[PDB]
Amino acid sequence: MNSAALKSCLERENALVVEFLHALEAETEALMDRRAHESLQAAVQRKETLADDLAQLGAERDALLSGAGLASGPAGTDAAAAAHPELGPLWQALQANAAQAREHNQRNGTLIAVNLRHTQESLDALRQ
Amino acid sequence: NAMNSAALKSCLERENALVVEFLHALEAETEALMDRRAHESLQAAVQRKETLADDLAQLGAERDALLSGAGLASGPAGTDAAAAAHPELGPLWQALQANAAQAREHNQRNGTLIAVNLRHTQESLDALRQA
Repeated sequence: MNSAALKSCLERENALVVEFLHALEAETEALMDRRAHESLQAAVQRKETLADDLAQLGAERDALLSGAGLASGPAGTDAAAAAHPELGPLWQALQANAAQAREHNQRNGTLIAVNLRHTQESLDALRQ
Repeated sequence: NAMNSAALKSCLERENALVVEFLHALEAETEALMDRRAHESLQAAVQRKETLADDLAQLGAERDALLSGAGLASGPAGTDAAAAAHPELGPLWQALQANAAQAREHNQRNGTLIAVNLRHTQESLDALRQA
């Protein structure tokens, strides 16, 4: 219980503050970490570009269908596949892939909300 | 008019390849939405701060126990007196106060960033509630 004791105490207190500063640096890093956000943005942007490209190809298919005197959309394409059954497998795969895409897409649209709510609750628990 | 079977095959191939690229983009979207690396890092930082803050506050009792025994005031006042009387503690005490002030400011900044991220999260939720 002297001046060396007081020096020991200060040293250790300072050691904890410095460690706390490094913990703070880590907290700031996590708060500023936008990797997940950029990944999401990049995937959403791909999705938009591809969605536009598919609508264009959808119009192309309908133009060919209409050109041949057939109905547009799935019904017309069903009739094209009956008349040209060599196209059946491709039409069936497109349909199956589109249904999986729609399901997966609707699931991600919900999952965005889940993600936002996970984040909101984790952050709101730090509030006090 | 007659169906151009070749033209239709071509169109259906390109569509199906785009849908497939779209399934890949969807997988990337799910992966991004499931990425909690920042969340986990935050939690660990916060738990670390808590233990350190707790140890620090308790270690204040040792300082006050020493100041009280030497008949000095507690807290910063007594420690100023002690650093004056034992100058070899000056740099250490100055550093500790400066480091601590720095920590308080940084802690406040991080509290603000939490508020910023929470604002952005609510706005993002408000956006889905619309669309």
